[PDB]
Amino acid sequence: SHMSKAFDLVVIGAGSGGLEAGWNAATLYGKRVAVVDVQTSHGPPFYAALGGTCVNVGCVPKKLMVTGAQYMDHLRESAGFGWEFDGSSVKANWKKLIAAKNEAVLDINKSYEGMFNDTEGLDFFLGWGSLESKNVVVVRETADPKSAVKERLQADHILLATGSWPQMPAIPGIEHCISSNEAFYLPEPPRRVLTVGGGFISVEFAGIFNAYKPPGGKVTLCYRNNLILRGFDETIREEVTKQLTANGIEIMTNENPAKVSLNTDGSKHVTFESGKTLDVDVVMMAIGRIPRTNDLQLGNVGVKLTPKGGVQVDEFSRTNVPNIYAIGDITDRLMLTPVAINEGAALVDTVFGNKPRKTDHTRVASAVFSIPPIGTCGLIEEVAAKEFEKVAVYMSSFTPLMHNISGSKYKKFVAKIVTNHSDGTVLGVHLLGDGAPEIIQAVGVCLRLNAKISDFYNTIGVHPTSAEELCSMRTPSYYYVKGEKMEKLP
Amino acid sequence: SKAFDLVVIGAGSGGLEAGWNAATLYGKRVAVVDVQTSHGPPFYAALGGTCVNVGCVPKKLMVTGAQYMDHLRESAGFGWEFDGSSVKANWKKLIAAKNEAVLDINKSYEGMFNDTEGLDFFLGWGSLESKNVVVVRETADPKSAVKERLQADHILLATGSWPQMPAIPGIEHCISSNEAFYLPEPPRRVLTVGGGFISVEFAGIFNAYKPPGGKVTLCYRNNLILRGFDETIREEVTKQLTANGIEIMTNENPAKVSLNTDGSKHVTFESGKTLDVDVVMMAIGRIPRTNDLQLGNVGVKLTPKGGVQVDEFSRTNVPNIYAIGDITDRLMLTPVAINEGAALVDTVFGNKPRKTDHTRVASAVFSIPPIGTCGLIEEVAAKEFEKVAVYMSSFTPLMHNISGSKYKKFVAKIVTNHSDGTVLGVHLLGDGAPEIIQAVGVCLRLNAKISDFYNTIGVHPTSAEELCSMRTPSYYYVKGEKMEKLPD
Ligand SMILES: Cc1cc2nc3c(=O)[nH]c(=O)nc-3n(C[C@H](O)[C@H](O)[C@H](O)COP(=O)(O)OP(=O)(O)OC[C@H]3O[C@@H](n4cnc5c(N)ncnc54)[C@H](O)[C@@H]3O)c2cc1C
Ligand SMILES: Cc1cc2nc3c(=O)[nH]c(=O)nc-3n(C[C@H](O)[C@H](O)[C@H](O)COP(=O)(O)OP(=O)(O)OC[C@H]3O[C@@H](n4cnc5c(N)ncnc54)[C@H](O)[C@@H]3O)c2cc1C
Ligand SMILES: O=C([N][C][C]C1=[C][C]=C(F)[C]=[C]1)C1=[C][C]=C([C][N]C(=O)N2[C][C]N([C][C][C]C3=[C][C]=[C][C]=[C]3)([C]C3=[C][C]=C(Cl)C(Cl)=[C]3)[C][C]2)O1
Ligand SMILES: O=C([N][C][C]C1=[C][C]=C(F)[C]=[C]1)C1=[C][C]=C([C][N]C(=O)N2[C][C]N([C][C][C]C3=[C][C]=[C][C]=[C]3)([C]C3=[C][C]=C(Cl)C(Cl)=[C]3)[C][C]2)O1
Repeated sequence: SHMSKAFDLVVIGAGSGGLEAGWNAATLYGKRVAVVDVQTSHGPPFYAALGGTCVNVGCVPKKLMVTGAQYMDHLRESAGFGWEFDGSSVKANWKKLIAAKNEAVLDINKSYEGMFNDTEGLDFFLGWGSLESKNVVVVRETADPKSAVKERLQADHILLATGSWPQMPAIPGIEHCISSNEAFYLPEPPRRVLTVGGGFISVEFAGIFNAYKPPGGKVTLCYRNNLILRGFDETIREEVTKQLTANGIEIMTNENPAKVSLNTDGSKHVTFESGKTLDVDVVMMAIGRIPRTNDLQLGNVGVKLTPKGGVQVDEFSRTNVPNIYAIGDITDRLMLTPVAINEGAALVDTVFGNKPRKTDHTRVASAVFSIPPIGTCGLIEEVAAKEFEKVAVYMSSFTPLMHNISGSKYKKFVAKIVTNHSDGTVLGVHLLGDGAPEIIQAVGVCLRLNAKISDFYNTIGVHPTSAEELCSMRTPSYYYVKGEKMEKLP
Repeated sequence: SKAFDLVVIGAGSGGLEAGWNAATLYGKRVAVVDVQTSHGPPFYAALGGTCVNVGCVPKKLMVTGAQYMDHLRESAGFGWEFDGSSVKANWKKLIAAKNEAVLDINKSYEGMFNDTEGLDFFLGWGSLESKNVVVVRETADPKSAVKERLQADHILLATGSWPQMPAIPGIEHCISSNEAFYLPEPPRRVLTVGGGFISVEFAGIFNAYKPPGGKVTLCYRNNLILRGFDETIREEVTKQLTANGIEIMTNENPAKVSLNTDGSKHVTFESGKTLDVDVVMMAIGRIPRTNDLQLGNVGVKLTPKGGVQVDEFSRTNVPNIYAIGDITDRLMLTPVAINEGAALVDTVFGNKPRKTDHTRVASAVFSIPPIGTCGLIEEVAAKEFEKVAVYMSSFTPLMHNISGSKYKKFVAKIVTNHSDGTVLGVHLLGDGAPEIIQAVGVCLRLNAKISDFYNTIGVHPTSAEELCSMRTPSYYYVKGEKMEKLPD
């Protein structure tokens, strides 16, 4: 009972990547696996738990919460199709939303509890995972390396999968701001909220707050640069800015908070770099996420971190110490659950199966649950324009007929296909509007199969759908030649 | 009379496609005949085809409206609060808004004719007079006033389909989907008759807009609705229509209908069951619209089924006469008809002979909740392949544990030739299914194997990613015979 335990693989982080690897090594290959996490259930104080950032304070609750936010649009848009009810009685109870999310998230926590009790050679250890040596993980009561040892775990192989954490800027009064972590637990919806960042978390939470805000509430999103959502298609960036604007979100571009102080009433006084001021009840920082490397004591074994602070890996998830691997947000690349999952599965097939495999980081389909949402896979046209001599862009944009009736004329569906015009290969596909995230998944499979634009236009539409726009573009709307935009070819 | 390269009888999905490509792509002279310039009684179809006027478009809009019965109830779960007892569904408003949407489309097709060189719209009833002449008359009666005689080097038959009405006493007291679109009042009790997608769709529509104590019944003559769709999906959407308060009578078929003193209809079934309803909507089938064409004047061969016979290039037995869309009784979908029109016109005026592929067409049923499907159901596939595998995923979505629509099970199924892992068919029931399936259509045109699905990186969180997370077959067919494990 006072003895070290010995394992084929120790995984630090029972999240998206770590649980895929752990489960696969144990049930596909009969390896003996230990999995360390700091908490068995979602919430304060450590927020991520068993199941990772995605289950506890990420993809899962944010989706249930955006689902809730969509009803403000449904209730309003119902009028146009003939629905009548007292508009004046309509109230949004945040406490019911939060309590329902809390139950859904705890159920997944509990299902995970049972997986670990039941499955041979897959064990759960509660605490903070640190590297003592090439073959020993120590599990401490806290992230403080001086805290009590609960366990020592011998591992032939060690998987680093501790994920990421919110980045807080060093500004005066930062202690009066929150991250996405605390947002999930606010006991009441803020009347006034600044969400700081042009990234998918700022935009997603702005929509949530915008819908659950009490009477006379206001949601402000601020971003240091000119146009939110860097990395996504410029048409889609511009349009989702109009659509957030049209739903009563104030977008402050080229603005950045310099300091936060309390007003005498407990509210927050934000001073921007520009000298502008805003009073809010909540300042949610969402300016980025950083690899959680601190607490691992990587120094003890000399695991190399990148310039940026991520664990350096090759294509096979291998650090500079052989037998020590890193996957998911700790590698500080694409910060997505299914990428974490694919990397973990590829790592286990390589180390423990004998089917070596490297995750493909290109043509990865992803979504933004803005209202309305983004669906995207592959290159945006300006990235394409720098790698291929001739890029074609197929664009279709329209107001869905249903929104001529709903009264939401402002909800432009946008569908964009980017091709290598030399040979028709689809490089990239971008969608804005309802069902964009469900449309784009299958588009992922197409691109992995090197679909050309003719493979798309030769497929017969399903009518009536938004999706059918993708099988209806025969003529490029414009081109890039040698990196330069033009309606026509010379 | 006037001179044309192409006369198109019918200005619908396939006819307008064919007409538009002939004029704007090949510089041909084109006459198109339809019987009405905009939607609704007396002829229901018009400029646009059945889809635009009394089919895909209005029905989608009206299903969109019916969905708000689920949205309003399901919002409680996410903490939305309002006086439920003040909730009322105004059908008149829905119809008026549908009507405006359809009229603006009819007007934009007028627009297109006025502005398109070599493309002419003629109002009236087309029929063949001889091999090279289309007559347009005042009405369907082949002895009404000639309006136009059109000399044509090529003639395209594109008159579409009509609701099949069975030969039973009191069939006059029944409506079709055409009249459903124009009901002045939402029926309190209604009987949709038929297991196909039109009966199911309308059942959903009426269920939402029904006045206070109303009731939607759907009856089908055989034991399970929606023949031709995956059997699991067929069983599940049955469960889910019942759950939302729609009575499904299986193995029941109307024997007659009579008038009640209050203007309601008394339906007697073959079993001798009886049901009093405000409306009986017949949706047992659709048949090629071939009567008014006078096909005998030239001897265009019909199939036993009633549809105009064509080869794979939509050519009839008469040299310069072609048929596309519903009139050929192949797949009765708009994009299939558009794809035949385009294909015919390239063949005849483009010397690039193209045939339309009728395999692995994606289709949708706009049930609540909706179906999305492409390619073979496992039963058809078991008759064509030694080793078929079926991968199955079925769950209540987390959002329906919260809304309280616990009954809304999502179903994803992939059918494969297990010999090589080739994806034969994909079948979805759940929110987004019709959106999910479109690109699956592109996938089946790229010889996607099951492993191509499960090696694609998921988009999380979605229903769609369930397609890319199935690696172990649930069960198999070996020489036609369902079994859980392989014999080895
Ligand atoms: C608000 C938000 C929304 C998101 N939405 C989406 C989305 O919709 N779709 C999507 O694809 N991605 C989304 N993401 C990103 C997604 O959550 C991550 O990419 C994914 O969770 C990363 O998985 P991972 O395996 O790298 O680590 P994680 O899932 O983060 O798991 C790491 C685990 O390690 C634990 N841990 C850390 N240090 C230690 C230690 N020393 N010892 C023990 N345990 C430790 C943590 O408690 C955590 O449980 C979202 C992220 C956030 C913050
Ligand atoms: C209620 C309903 C819902 C449907 N929903 C969908 C759906 O969601 N998706 C889908 O893909 N398909 C759907 N369909 C099927 C779709 O409507 C048809 O497959 C499609 O419209 C067929 O086009 P077509 O060119 O064959 O004929 P049509 O589109 O019907 O065009 C035929 C035209 O010919 C005209 N005409 C007829 N006789 C004459 C004559 N003698 N002279 C001149 N003109 C004449 C008619 O007025 C009509 O406008 C639906 C059908 C119905 C009935
Ligand atoms: O809503 C929605 N969605 C979603 C789904 C749905 C639905 C419907 C409903 F109820 C619900 C839902 C929406 C809106 C709008 C949309 C679309 N867009 C448009 O419109 N487009 C334009 C262009 N195209 C092309 C094709 C070809 C052709 C040609 C000619 C002939 C015919 C055809 C058309 C056109 C063109 C040309 C001309 Cl001239 C014409 Cl007139 C037309 C396509 C595309 O969508
Ligand atoms: O709803 C819905 N949907 C839709 C979308 C969404 C969502 C969520 C939310 F809130 C909203 C919306 C539903 C429910 C149920 C179902 C199904 N089933 C299951 O199970 N799955 C899960 C999983 N996957 C992938 C992978 C997984 C795994 C891994 C490893 C090992 C184990 C497992 C995804 C996910 C999910 C969930 C979770 Cl929690 C996770 Cl973490 C993940 C598949 C699927 O779905």
